[PDB]
Amino acid sequence: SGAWKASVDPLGVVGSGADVYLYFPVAGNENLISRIIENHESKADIKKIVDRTTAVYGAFFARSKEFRLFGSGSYPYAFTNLIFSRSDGWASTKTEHGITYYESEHTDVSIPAPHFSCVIFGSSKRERMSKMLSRLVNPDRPQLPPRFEKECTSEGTSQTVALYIKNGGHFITKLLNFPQLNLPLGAMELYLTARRNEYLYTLSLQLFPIQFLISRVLNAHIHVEGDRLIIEDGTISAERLASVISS
Amino acid sequence: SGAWKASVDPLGVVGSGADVYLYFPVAGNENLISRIIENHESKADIKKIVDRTTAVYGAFFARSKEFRLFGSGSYPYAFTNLIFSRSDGWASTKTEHGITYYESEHTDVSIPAPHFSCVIFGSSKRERMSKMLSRLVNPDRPQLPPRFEKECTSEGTSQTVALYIKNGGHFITKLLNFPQLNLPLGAMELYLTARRNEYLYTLSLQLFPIQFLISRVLNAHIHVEGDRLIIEDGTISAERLASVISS
Repeated sequence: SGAWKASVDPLGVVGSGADVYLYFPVAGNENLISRIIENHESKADIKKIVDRTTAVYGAFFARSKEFRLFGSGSYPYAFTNLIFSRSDGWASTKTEHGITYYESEHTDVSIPAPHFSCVIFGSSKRERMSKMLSRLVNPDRPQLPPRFEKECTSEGTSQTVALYIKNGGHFITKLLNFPQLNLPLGAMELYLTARRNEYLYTLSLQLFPIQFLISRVLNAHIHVEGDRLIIEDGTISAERLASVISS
Repeated sequence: SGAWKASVDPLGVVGSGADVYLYFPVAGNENLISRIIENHESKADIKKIVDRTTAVYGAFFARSKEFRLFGSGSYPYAFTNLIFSRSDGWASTKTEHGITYYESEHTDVSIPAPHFSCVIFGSSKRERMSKMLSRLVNPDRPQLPPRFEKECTSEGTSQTVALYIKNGGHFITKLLNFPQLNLPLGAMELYLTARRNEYLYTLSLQLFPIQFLISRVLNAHIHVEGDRLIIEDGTISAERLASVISS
């Protein structure tokens, strides 16, 4: 057909209903990627993949304990077969329509067309690859905040990392250390953009004396547009940011 | 006499009733001093003074707009005359008891005995040198927080910078930028100790969901001993700390 390939919507392919959404454009973030991936065994192969990748769209589903990724890039058969023919623990099979399904113990990968990859990782309850792939024809309709949508628009335009968390509450708490004082935090948005060797950030948190005080201790700004608290144009080192992701 | 010299109490000499008290021991803080004083005209002479100085005790009085300093150190006549004979705008006179009073347009300095200096800076309303000097015989009885007293005890023991602000409220606000939302902040204590090229800090503020959250964004710790909020073993760069003092 290739008619589906006319208008692929990456967010519709990862799926609606997720707890966390990520946009990660590679260009302008190569430094950070390197820091995060400087400690691995596949560092050489991951860098070759990064060189082939424009942007990653991700979604985490807590219920089924899974991550679904859509990689926009360039993954010709020779390069994917090259990567696969090195790795251990990976198996591969070719479906009736010739598209390769790669399978690992917790991870599935397909390359349905040469410009994109679909990756599904997690528990035995993670989505079937063929189900994700069906959304190449009938995409989901996820609801995403305005600036998240902006960064995803016209792939190649943005170098901003975007993260959208439906419930800031049981994401901060239910992460690693788990006491329940039940912080009444709804939707959370986080945007990250590089400058020299630092990251400019913007954080929105769904909820002015302690406003100006925090505007001084944490970089420079505070805002209130009603429901939300907005920490704008803050700063963080590429160094600490990678330590956050390490978890 | 020299009988007064048997037990000089530096805090009693700067005076009771002040708005801010400072303890600044030189050793272990030479790096910081350098950063603060790297931009001056007297940098050479100040370093020679720093080399002669064990600890500074300070007090700021808002009402009379003055700072009173007691420097414990070694300031022999040859060295003070050396410093004075270089400087412009300074005059000197010898009192009936032979002790030298140095005078500048906004600043008075005496060396009542070779191991200490008394410095009074500020408006035309600042204390008379001879009045400060009387407290070498009849010291004031200032009231200071326990850890402030600890750092001042046994001169040479501590490398911790200690700051005590009677009213955190109109010190943060009434500094530089002055809007009045009237933050109900009473006494404030701040302690600063060097490690490699960073400063470990402890801040107490007179007033647990946002407690653990701030314990994560600002270094590592929060406490509540009743009236006070205690930010313990926090961290700051020698670099930014000097920019704070620049004001």
